[PDB]
Amino acid sequence: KGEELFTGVVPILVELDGDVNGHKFSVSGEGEGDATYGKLTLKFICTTGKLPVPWPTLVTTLVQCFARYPDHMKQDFFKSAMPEGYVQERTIFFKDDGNYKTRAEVKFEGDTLVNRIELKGIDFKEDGNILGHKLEYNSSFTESVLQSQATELLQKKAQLVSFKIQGIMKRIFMGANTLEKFLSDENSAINDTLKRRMLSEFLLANPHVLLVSAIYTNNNERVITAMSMDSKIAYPNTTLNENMTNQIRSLKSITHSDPYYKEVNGDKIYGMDITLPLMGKNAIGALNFFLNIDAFYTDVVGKKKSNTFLMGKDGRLLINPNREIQDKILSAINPDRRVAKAVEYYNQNEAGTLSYHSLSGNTETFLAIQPFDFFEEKGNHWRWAIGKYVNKSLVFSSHSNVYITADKQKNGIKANFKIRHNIEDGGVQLADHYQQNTPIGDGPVLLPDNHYLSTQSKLSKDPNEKRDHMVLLEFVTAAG
Repeated sequence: KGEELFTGVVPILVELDGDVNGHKFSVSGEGEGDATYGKLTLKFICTTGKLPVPWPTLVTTLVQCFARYPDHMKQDFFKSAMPEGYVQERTIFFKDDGNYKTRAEVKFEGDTLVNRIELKGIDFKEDGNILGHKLEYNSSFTESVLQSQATELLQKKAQLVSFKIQGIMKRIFMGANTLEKFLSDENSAINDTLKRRMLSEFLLANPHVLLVSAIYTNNNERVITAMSMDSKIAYPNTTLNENMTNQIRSLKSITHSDPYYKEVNGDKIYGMDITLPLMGKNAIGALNFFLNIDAFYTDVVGKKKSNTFLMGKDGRLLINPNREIQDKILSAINPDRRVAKAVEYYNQNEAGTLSYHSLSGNTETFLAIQPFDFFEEKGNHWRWAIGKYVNKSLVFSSHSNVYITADKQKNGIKANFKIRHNIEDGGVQLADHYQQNTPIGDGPVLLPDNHYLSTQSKLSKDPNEKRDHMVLLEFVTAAG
């Protein structure tokens, strides 16, 4: 198949042997490609010293075997040939200057995908744009002064709310203590009308609790429920289940359920049940209440819409400004696998920050997460977290649509596209790309129909790298 190889993160290795008007140069590269989202993160260094040409000119040459091919896209010669290897040849003509001629072998060497390049450049003008180094590098602070301090503030705020949320729950469990004592009293003369009052007060003191129930499994098998509506307490006549009974007889310590939507009063209220056993010496019943998680909305998000969420086990979204995503796993909805670091902070109970990219588009959200236990006695199992995030638009350096057409004669594919390089204090230098891709050996390729690769590239710099270098974030999505 070939596509099977590209199912997660694959290590990238790049090697370039280069001559440009007699100027010989060598470039080595390393990184990782994930062809699920079609993301590549690569770093290149110049092993020969100073690059004779500007780094932006080498991006297209310095791995489309990845790329996010939609399902609509039948599928993808790049992958079909990867069991072995394909040859990517290009000529790149620079307007009013020389041309690059390029030959690339793209072959799996072990588990690492290795791009091995020969590059020849002739007819270039010394003191021109390329050899005279007059091109821009980046997309015309921020990550330091703003991003760090922004995330820094995020955590103090995430801690501040955390305290509050532990406050509410402290009051609720405290009320549940008093009710347990009262309800665990098996005295005949304590009528139900008086149990209903004690149930009502617990609710009245805690409006984050929708519902409460005294369940008895001893001899007078019954359930006394009070439910809090709109300034109204009512007493529904709940019936006992043979499964719920015996399970209550078996309960020994306080527990909770997984969050769910309670289908009550024609409404979907998100929450969990908290069950406390009433006594436990070989178990009169249980005090259970339904914690209304929806009621913490203003406590977590705020009175105004803000970038804050409440997170439960396995990074479930308990509270989130976007209601349509509630009760969904954070890792599930977001592609960037760096989002899994949130659930680790959660489980560790250690506050920390994490960064993740948006889909295959252009946005990086900086997240702070603040775990906390909302019930300390039992213990792991009683932990939430608050995430305060900051979404930022990611300005890319280059964009171009690589129109790829099937060949036939060479059981391969062909493509043509233009790249526009910005000049320092000036205008634009166009590079016409012409691309030929054929396989190395015998075997069935997958000759496509007619489609374009929406490539996107960001060029950053490593502050610690001591040699001429280039770091690269690419987003290669297929569409047509």
